Amino acid sequence: HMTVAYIAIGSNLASPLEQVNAALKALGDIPESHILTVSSFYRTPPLGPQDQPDYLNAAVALETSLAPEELLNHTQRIELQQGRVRKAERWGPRTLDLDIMLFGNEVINTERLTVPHYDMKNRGFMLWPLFEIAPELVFPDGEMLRQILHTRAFDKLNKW
Ligand SMILES: Nc1ncnc2c1ncn2[C@@H]1O[C@H](COP(=O)(O)CP(=O)(O)OP(=O)(O)O)[C@@H](O)[C@H]1O
Ligand SMILES: Nc1[nH]c(=S)nc2[nH]cnc12
Ligand SMILES: [Mg+2]
Ligand SMILES: [Mg+2]
Repeated sequence: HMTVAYIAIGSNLASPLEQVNAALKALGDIPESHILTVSSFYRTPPLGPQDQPDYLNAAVALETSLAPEELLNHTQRIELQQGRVRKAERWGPRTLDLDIMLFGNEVINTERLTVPHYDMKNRGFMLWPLFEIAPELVFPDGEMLRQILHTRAFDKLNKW
């Protein structure tokens, strides 16, 4: 049973362009899974402490037959491969962040997983790249991505 998972990518440490390229190769190496498409690379000012570098943000469509937490096990390996240091606070810098934004049309609320990503509808740097690869996207609650964007004051992003 194949599902399309949409994954958000963020990086602002240790050459983000290399970090993201490495993440994309590794994402394709996930078993029972392959990349359908990927957005452009965007350069975004940090949401959080201002004394950190600008981010490279992107979105990826990953077709997969894995269970959601099985996929999470793989995306977390990828973060560690790129030296991600796990921390409690979540707005600081990192080599690589891989978040599952959407997993098919599923709503997931477990100890390890909240899908749709709890804050994605409030982050231009997640929505704009997603819109690039899925302009007709509809969230599980039925809102359209396009309507959200063109309705709220999301400044457009600059490319990397
Ligand atoms: N949709 C999702 N994708 C990835 N991880 C998720 C998730 N929902 C919950 N999590 C959980 O979030 C935990 C911490 O992940 P972190 O990457 O350190 C938070 P972050 O991405 O830096 O900030 P954010 O969640 O505000 O985007 C993971 O161990 C994972 O279990
Ligand atoms: N704090 C932040 N974390 C991640 S993963 N991506 C960002 N883009 C702009 N700010 C960001
Ligand atoms: Mg994140
Ligand atoms: Mg994360």
